[PDB]
Formats: sequence, C-alpha cells, structure tokens
Amino acid sequence: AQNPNCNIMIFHPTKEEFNDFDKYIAYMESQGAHRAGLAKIIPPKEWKARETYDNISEILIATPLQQVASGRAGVFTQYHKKKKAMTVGEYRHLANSKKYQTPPHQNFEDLERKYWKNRIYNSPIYGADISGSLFDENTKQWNLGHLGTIQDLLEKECGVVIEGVNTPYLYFGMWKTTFAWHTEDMDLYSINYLHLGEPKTWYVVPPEHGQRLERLARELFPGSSRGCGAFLRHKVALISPTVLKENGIPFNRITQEAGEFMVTFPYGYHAGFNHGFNCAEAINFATPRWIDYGKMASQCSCGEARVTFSMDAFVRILQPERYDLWKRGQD
Ligand SMILES: O=C(O)CNC(=O)C(=O)O
Ligand SMILES: [Mg+2]
Ligand code: NI
Ligand SMILES: [Zn+2]
Repeated sequence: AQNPNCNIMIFHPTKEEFNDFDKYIAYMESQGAHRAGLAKIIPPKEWKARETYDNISEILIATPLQQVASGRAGVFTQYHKKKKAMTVGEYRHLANSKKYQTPPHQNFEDLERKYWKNRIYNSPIYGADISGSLFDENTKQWNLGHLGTIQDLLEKECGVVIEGVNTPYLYFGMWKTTFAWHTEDMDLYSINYLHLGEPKTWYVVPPEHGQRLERLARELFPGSSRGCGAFLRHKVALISPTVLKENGIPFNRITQEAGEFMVTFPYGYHAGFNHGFNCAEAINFATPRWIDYGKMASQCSCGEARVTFSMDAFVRILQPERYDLWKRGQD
C-alpha cells in the first residue's frame, strides 16, 4: 500500500505531464497521495496562470465577511458578520493597514505560533466565495475554469443526465483570515491555486481517520452537536494543532505559497489560515473514485449549511433515501 503513514506529498510535473489533468490526478493517487487528504502540485517552470496581476484592483467584493471568534484560543467558533462592499484595491489597502497587517515574525513557524495564540482576539475581514476566475483564457493547462464538470462525470459514470453547473470561486484574504474544519460538499475533491500574495497554511486529517476528528468535534462543541448530526458542514469550528495532538488525532500541515496548487481529496477534513493579503481561486471536481464517497457523504438537514443549486441533483441521484429530509433543510 503506497503512502501508509498518510504524509502530504508534493509533486513536480513536467510540462508534458501537465497536459492531461485527469491523468495526473490518477497518477498522484497511484502513488498514495490521497491517503493524506491533501497534496501540493508545483507547476513546471514553463507554465503561468496569466501574464500579470497588475489589473485586478477593480474586482468587487460585494459582501466582505468579518470573522468574529468565540471560545478559547485552541477551540473556538467563528461567525461571519457582513460588511459593506469594497473593491479589491480597497481591501488590499485595508489588509496592509496597521490594524490588520501581518506582525513582524521570524519564519512561518513563528507566525503559526502567533496565529494560534492570538487569532481569537481579532476579527479579520475575508472576501470569500466570489464567482469568477483569474486564469487567462489562453492558459490551456490546469485552468480551473476549463475543467470537466461534475455533472458530466456523474453522467459518464452512471448514465444519468442532470441539471447544474460547476464554476470557480475567488478568495481574497488577509492576516488571520480562517477556513474552518470541513470536507467539501458531497465529499468532492477541491483544487486551489494561490494566484498572488502571502501564503496559506493548511491542516488536514487523512480520509481514513475522518471519523476521529468528528468524534472529537462532538466532544468539544457539545451544543452544536445536539443541534445537528453533521454540524461540521456549517463550516464554523476551529481546533488547533496542539489540541489535536493532545487528543491523538492524526493530522498533517503544510504551507502553500503563491504559484502553487493544492488538491484536497474526498472526505479529507481541512482547515487553515492566511498569512497576509492574498488571492486564491478554487473549484470542486470529481473523478470515478469519488462516486462511492458521494453516496456515503453526511448531510446537514438542520437548515444551517445552505448550499448551491447544483447539490440538489447530487443528493437526489446518489442519496435518494436522504433527499426529502435534506431538501426540507434547504427550504
Ligand atoms: O482558501 C480557503 O479559504 C478555503 N479553501 C478551501 O477550503 C479549498 O480550496 O477547498
Ligand atoms: Mg480590475
Ligand atoms: Ni475546502
Ligand atoms: Zn446542520
């Protein structure tokens, strides 16, 4: 069995290997990459996403989100307070202001220490989930707006034709902006490209050990767990590496830098934070190996998780017994 310790693997495809996206995902899995829940892919030196980022300041962040924490430094939830619209140029200036800018630090490890010590005492503002793309239309390799769709994968594997679409999303971050512990909708894959700016640190639990994280989360967030049998789908809970280690939860960590891709694998729980002003693009995708995870994915039916239009068909076809309850939670 490849990668039995479930380490995060880093890949350096050649320009030739970068042509066929599906084939390369399958290659990484042949080497055991999925066992970690997360892999890094460094593009060949010949590749670029677009020519320059000199022209992005006019993108609008219609609903910036202030991420307000509650709890203790290592075990907390966050809620999102909506703020007035601003441009990417305005948001960049805000990220670089004395109130929000990255503190002086020695290295990524010192900054990680500072994040976990101090995160709860600040409320950083995140531009999340903005439909759009920064890949040039002429970029043919690993262009996240030109991937094969999840609807087409489901049709190819299962024969059924369904409604829905699958487009990318932009994320604008600042110091301490946080992504809570989660798997993807329907335990899909994700791919994330860091277009520009400061790094993103990731934490991940191997898929084979995801239920260990769920059981700890129920213990640590006991009111939330009574409210909903899949409350991690709410995407509000944070648990630090120190607390994970105290409780024996297997996990790994890695820092993504500008120009790098990360792939999350089905049922790979992940969380993390941004080091400073940055911009990422991400989208969900599927392969044949996903279908069994989609059929078994948990679902939130309490009303909180609320998701895209396109998840309806996935539930309806893969999880018909759960469909009526889940759709009530949508309505
Ligand atoms: O970058 C972020 O804030 C969150 N991204 C992801 O969870 C992802 O790409 O799957
Ligand atoms: Mg612009
Ligand atoms: Ni994710
Ligand atoms: Zn719920």
